[PDB]
Amino acid sequence: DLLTNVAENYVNQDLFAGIEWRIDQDGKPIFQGCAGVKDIETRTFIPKNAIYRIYSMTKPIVSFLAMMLIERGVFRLSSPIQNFDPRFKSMKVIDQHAHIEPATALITIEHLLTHQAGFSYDFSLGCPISAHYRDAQLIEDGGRDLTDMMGVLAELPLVFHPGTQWKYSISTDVLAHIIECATGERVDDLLQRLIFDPLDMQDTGFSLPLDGASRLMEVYGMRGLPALKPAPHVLVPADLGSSHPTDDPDFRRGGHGLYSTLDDYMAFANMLLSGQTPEGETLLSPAVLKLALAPRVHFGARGMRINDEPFAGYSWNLLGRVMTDVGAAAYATHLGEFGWSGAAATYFWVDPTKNMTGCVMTQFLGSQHPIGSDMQAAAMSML
Amino acid sequence: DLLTNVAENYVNQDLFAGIEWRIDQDGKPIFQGCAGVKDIETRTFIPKNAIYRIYSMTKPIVSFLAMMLIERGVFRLSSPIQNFDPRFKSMKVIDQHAHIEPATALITIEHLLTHQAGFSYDFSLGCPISAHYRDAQLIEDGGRDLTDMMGVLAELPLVFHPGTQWKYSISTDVLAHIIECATGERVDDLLQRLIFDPLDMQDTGFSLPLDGASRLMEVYGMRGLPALKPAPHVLVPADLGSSHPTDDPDFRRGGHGLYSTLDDYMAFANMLLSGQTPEGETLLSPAVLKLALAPRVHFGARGMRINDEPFAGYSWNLLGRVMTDVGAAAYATHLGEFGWSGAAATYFWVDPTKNMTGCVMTQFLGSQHPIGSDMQAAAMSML
Amino acid sequence: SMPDLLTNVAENYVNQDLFAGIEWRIDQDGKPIFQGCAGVKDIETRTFIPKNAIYRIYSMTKPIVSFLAMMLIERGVFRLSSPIQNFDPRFKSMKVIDQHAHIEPATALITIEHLLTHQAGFSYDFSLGCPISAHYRDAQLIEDGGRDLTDMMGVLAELPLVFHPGTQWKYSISTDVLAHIIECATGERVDDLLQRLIFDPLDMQDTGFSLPLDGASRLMEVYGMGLPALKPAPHVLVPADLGSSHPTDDPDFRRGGHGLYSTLDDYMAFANMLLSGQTPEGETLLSPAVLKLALAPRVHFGARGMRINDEPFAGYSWNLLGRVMTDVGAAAYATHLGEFGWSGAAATYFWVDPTKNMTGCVMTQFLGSQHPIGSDMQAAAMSMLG
Repeated sequence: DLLTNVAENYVNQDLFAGIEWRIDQDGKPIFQGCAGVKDIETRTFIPKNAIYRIYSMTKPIVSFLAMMLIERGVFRLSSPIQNFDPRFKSMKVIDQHAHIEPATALITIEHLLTHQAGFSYDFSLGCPISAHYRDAQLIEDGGRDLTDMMGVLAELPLVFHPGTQWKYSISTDVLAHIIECATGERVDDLLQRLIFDPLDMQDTGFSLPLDGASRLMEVYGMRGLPALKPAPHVLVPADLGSSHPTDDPDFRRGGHGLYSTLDDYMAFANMLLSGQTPEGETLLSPAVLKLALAPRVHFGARGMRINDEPFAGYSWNLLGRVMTDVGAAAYATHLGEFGWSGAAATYFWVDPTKNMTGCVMTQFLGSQHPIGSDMQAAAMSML
Repeated sequence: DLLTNVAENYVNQDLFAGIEWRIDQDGKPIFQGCAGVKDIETRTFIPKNAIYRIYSMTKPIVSFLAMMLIERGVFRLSSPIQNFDPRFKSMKVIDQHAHIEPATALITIEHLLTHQAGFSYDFSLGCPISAHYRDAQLIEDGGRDLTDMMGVLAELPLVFHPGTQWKYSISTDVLAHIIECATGERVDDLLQRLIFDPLDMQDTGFSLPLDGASRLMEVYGMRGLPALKPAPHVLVPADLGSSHPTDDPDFRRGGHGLYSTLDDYMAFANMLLSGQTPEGETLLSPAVLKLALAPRVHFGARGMRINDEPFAGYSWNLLGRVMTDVGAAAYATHLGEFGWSGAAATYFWVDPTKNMTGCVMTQFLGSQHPIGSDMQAAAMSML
Repeated sequence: SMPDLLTNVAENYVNQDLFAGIEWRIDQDGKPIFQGCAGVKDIETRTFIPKNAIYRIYSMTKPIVSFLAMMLIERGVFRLSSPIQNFDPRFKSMKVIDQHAHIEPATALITIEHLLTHQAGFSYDFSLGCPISAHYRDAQLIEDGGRDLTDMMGVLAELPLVFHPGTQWKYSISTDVLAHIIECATGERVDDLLQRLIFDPLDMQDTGFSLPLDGASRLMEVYGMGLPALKPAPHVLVPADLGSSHPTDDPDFRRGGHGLYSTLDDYMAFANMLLSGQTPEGETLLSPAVLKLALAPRVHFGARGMRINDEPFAGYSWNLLGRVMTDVGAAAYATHLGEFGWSGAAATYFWVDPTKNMTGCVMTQFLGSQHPIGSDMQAAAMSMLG
């Protein structure tokens, strides 16, 4: 049981407080377990249906919603976002030499899904614009309505011309906002109706369930001025400020902010093998699922990198990473394996060749240890 | 019987003293033979279970051990080696113009396995650093403990920045050393427990078996100042100095130094078809075996070259060569054929499309004749 | 009203225990304007610097042998375009080696011009990281000073070059090859040719490959610390061991790139001559046209600039005799456009500055110096001369 050995070693080395995992094949669990505790302060065991802040594992969910709306004719990949919110007309582009000029291409829905729109992120080290994101408190000010956040973002320059480069970004939040503009509905309501309810994901949302406080896992880690070197990997509770409220009824985002559980996320992951619920209700057609999963952004010498961290052998599709060269991969995988991960070290994968899904839930910000990939590798090796 | 014709012609032309070969399919011998003698001085026949110095056929064995340790979570491909031995912190890089500068990337386990770490080799002709390797007697001083050898090597510059180029190298010795650092065990003990014993390779090791002296094949050839032109290919016994002891209990390396037999090496080769022992015990999972065999280093105009000798149509994986273009190949093969070879002209291959393995054992240093490839070609043509 | 910065530099170097003894002279219009000495002959006994003190000038031999070659060109013995294989067939069918162990036939013939410009593809025994210098060291090309020049050349000729002739620049043993080819072309010895054509006309009575008869007591001690070092040895005044590279009394010892003994006074006679091509009495050693041909910038450098063992010569190009300043805005120390000259491994240095009708030479003996005394003294003189 390599999975247990990895998780237990991580717990025993005081690197993670508590870890849960499940690996399914053909929609049924084949490996599963937990190690550690909910919180090191009281050493409470990991609760039944423990709740995690999934951070950027919000992105494949919101991206999937966008694909559903494309299928239903709300907009299309080539739709210019300015057609839905004119605040995104007349974008400018800044460079590392202080040069600003008008954007020479319009931002599209596809650009948002592929992180080729030119947006950045508040915590991006060395970025020509991230200081201005931090000044604006785009991520920090969680209490600010999504619609208002976007108005502030829209006034800032991009860091390249849309379509011309790749940089992991706040574009998924822009996407959630554009979905609201296009549909006349709220993104949280849309997610509930179109994805969560059909998949019985009753613990997933931007606010805690009413009985959720005792189920919320503690979050650790020291990781907004971007650090020049990682903070020591030590288990001290993280201060989230006002970035991530537990009970704000209007809090909603595209790139982060969801609470979920291992069981709920596995329901989502398993659905991505087919585009159907376990009962056989279609959420997304096979054709649009193929469109969403096909490698869409390919990388040069440096490969795919986020804050200079590598994703070896991965390309980008409309939902997240996709393995396109096993001979370049840094850990066990198969061609076509796809998925994503979150800032607090949550990780999942879908491996179509093996009809396999996997998810690892933990809560550590700024991890110096790739727990998610270590667990995927362990699971792959146990097949 | 093309194999016999090739081997007998080589013996009859006074080019090799003695040659043994075996080709298996589905784990059973289909072609096998021997030609010549153990030694030309006494013309003793090749003994039962004759012992050979396999030189760099040590590398796929130690590389396979590394893959096993990766699977078991000891380290990962992306692990910086300086985390295990800080003597490898702050590496420098030298060029052919006498310029030295700090390395701009850390050496990883993957770099060691792929010969992309920037190390060189003592006998490398024209190398900006090989003179310093020879001065340090890195290969020559076999009596020096691996751990101490590494301390001397660590103080020398690399010949390129890690990850940026390929050069066949002493990196497999570094890998054996880093395995020792990571596990707290000796590499020879690890090989014995994890590979040799499960595969019944009882004649393989860094020292001769107690009854091994009469079974050791004589080594010939004139081939440490790198020669500008090959020495004549003549059968004179080779002087190994103190590079390759027969009975030193602490002698252990990663890139050379093993004694083995035809039968033992075929057990290893056959195992590489599946990752299992003949009984069905898993040594390495199918997933990590795939990761290890996938083409990982691709070559430009000159193709893969070692001391300017070509390996036409071959790419490099984590264990050795792998055939990636039959239309570029210089001798009969199939896509995916893989394996390696040693300095005394030992050679093996594994051909997954044909469930085929082959090994040629002989002892000649500095051969002007590609006996290994000639025998592979003969075997391929006999299918 | 400028103070004597030259004496200050030299005295500071001696007082800091960095150099044992230093002499210098700066001339303008062929007459001394600044001169001095600091320190001693040897720190062991603190014997004073003798009058007419003798120095091993190492590669300050190169401009002298190069000048001889230009005289022989003027006189019709050979030309810049002459293939050297026409004079010594051992240099036919050269090969080229690279850093990837690849060897192939040379695709261009080595010419006299290639030897003078270090574009022939030769290297040097002490070249760090060089694809061939290990073979030079194995062959003891520089170390075996007792081997006749002609015989050393036979050994060198069998080794590969490190680039195709004419295609790159690398400072090299090519000046030794030049001295050898001079002997082949003339049927005379290079030491005899230097004596008759240069030394005697310029009254350089103390310059040659062996010590003068009264030379032993006048020889300055050499200080400083095989396998090229990966970092400089500490700069410390310990006497240097020269092995058998630089004999004092071998009658057949002669080279092109090193090996001469000389004095400050003799070297200044040579340097002053380079302002005009004439002796002080007006004998023409080299016509103005061929002198111009010899001094014109001939090799230009890219990014990285001119480098030897990765040490920079900032703003310098190469002409047929040595360095020439081609961009004062790239220069790392005071100079004028067209300033030229060379230096030796024991930290001897000279320059000629046609814009100021100025010449300067610093003589000292330190191998492996970590302090650029020659350039410091040039900069001082430049600052003193308006």
